[PDB]
Amino acid sequence: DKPRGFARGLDPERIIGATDSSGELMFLMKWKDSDEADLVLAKEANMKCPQIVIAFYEERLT
Amino acid sequence: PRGFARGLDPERIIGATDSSGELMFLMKWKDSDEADLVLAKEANMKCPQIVIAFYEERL
Repeated sequence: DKPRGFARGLDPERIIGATDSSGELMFLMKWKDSDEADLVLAKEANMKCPQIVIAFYEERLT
Repeated sequence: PRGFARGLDPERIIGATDSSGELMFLMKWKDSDEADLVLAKEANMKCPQIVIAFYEERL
């Protein structure tokens, strides 16, 4: 089932978790108007939806 | 002029605290050795990549 991540063309809604178990930081991105949440590279989310990334960190780290 | 009103580009957030009542960043500007406290809310909007790099370096 393709596409995944930002390729779905959905608006990002909220990051609901983060993992670096692969060696690269990834976020679990919940998509607006969807029940789908996909891992996306943090580098990609940082650039495309920085306020969503910042919101996640404020929730988790503050 | 201190803070963003200095008109200097941010280099990096040195540290963070909420001892003021709100989340604040201690901000290093490029072109200065003098760090300023800025509200996280301001930095989030004016330099989101600098804010993100701080959080990434932490977690």
